[PDB]
Amino acid sequence: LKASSLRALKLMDLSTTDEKVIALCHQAKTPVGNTAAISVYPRSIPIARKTLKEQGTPEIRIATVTNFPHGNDDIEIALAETRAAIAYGADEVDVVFPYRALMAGNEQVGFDLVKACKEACAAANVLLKVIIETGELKDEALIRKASEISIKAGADFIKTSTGRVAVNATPESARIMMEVIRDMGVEKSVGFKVTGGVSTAEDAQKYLAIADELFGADWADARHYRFSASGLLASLLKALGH
Ligand SMILES: *C/C=C/c1ccc(Cl)cc1
Repeated sequence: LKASSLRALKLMDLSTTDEKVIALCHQAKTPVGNTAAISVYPRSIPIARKTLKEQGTPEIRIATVTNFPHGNDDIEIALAETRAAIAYGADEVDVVFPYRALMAGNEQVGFDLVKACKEACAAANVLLKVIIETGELKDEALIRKASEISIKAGADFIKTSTGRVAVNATPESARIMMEVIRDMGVEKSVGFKVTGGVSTAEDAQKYLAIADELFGADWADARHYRFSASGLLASLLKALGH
């Protein structure tokens, strides 16, 4: 549990005014190590970057969100937001997939939206995570389909949830998404991010165990696995004696 907690902490995209962003940056530099990233809205990226540099943790990544949390199907808007995130200085952009469009039978727009965002990101050496909103898709077949489309369009990560709807990650939706990664043969190039549904250290251990069982215990490094959830960092630190 201590070993799993330390591992999970170093895979966290930590999310919470400039004062609150600065405090977030401070909290990411924990007594047992740095989180993988902090996650902020685009406008907060410059002050976050300044703070991370000033505290001597320039390798903590800055992730942000676009097309968020709605997952609308206007590609030009999602692309504009993604380009702005890049311009602000993001290391990673988590875009919301147009899941409502998929539920209405339109697979193509999801492909096109992800691909457009990925092209912009790749040009700037920025990682793209795609949020498929498993809690709105609900159905296993639709979760697989959104995952497949996202990967085909060049997602660097597939992410469960925005954290802004009633139902976020579950172990089953995590398993389904990681099975897609495995089944498609893309475990080298595509990571998985769990958002929500991971309150405690014990929860984090269970989610890591799924990855370990599917891929082997070395797979879930920071390029391949991330966590974000309210309260999780505090629970991990408690498990570790802080
Ligand atoms: C998946 C990322 C969610 C999120 C929400 C809110 C902020 Cl500020 C950043 C990231």
